[PDB]
Amino acid sequence: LVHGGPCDKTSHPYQAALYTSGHLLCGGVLIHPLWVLTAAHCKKPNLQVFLGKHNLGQQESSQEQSSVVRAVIHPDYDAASHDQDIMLLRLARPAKLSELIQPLPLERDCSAQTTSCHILGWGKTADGDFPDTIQCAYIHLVSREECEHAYPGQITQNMLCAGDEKYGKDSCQGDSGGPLVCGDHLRGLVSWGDYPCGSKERPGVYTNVCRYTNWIQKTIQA
Ligand SMILES: N=C(N)c1ccc(NCc2ncc(-c3ccccc3)[nH]2)cc1OCc1cccnc1
Repeated sequence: LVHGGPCDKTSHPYQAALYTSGHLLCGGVLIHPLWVLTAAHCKKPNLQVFLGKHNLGQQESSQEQSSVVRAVIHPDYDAASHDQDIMLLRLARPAKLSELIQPLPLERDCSAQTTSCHILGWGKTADGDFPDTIQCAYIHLVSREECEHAYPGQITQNMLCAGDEKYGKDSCQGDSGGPLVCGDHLRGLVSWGDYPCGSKERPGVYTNVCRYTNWIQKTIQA
């Protein structure tokens, strides 16, 4: 996450850190004590989910760890175009909820109003390093027509765009699968965007969570 700052340690209880090979790979969102929602491009072997993390460089009293039982990628995910970039992870152990570990409710309304949003993650910052402390930024939803011109032929109905025209606040590598929060609801998941990270010119592209209500329900009930 570029051009942001450290989060208030009590503001992100839904945030998950996804590790493979001992390093941070992706973010994720706790949506149910047994499930974390992330991007399908985060599928890697032996994912380890960390809940209640703020600083990755220190052992915290709030942190919980879980292996993944199964990873459920959306049947229509297209890695070439990033279309339907969503995956459900079933936790081996139900998340022990606290004031620092809580699920985030999903936005089910695709017409939903709220344009003022926020992003968070442990992805690459402006200096190019991977921060130990989670980063936050307030960003705004970018209209469908405007995102379509930034990335011609690349934006589907399963994607939402968001960014910051003023300073370029944007998600980055490592933020993938993290949340786009609008009106205290999960509106999107970090999917892709511009290279290098920064949304001054072209906005960040997010998986449109409202489109997956049925599939998320059906997966959780399976
Ligand atoms: N600028 C952004 N808002 C942004 C946010 C997240 C990501 N995630 C990386 C990522 N998305 C999709 C894939 C992927 C999919 C299929 C197969 C292999 C890989 N990888 C990338 C972003 O911008 C591009 C970018 C690329 C590399 C380094 N920095 C930024």
